[PDB]
Amino acid sequence: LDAFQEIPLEEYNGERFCYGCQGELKDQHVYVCAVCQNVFCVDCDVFVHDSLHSCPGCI
Ligand SMILES: [Zn+2]
Ligand SMILES: [Zn+2]
Repeated sequence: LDAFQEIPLEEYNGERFCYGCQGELKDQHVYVCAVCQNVFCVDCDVFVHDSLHSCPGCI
């Protein structure tokens, strides 16, 4: 894993779930933050905006 990609579920062959839900990436894409733990959901890119930080994992 490297810089942010939305990887098709098809290609990825890898870590399945976003760290935030401890739930699954699966709705459409695979997301990564190489910066931080590096796997996301679509819920998860949004996760931060009110409740957290600019990114979730980054702290
Ligand atoms: Zn999630
Ligand atoms: Zn991050």
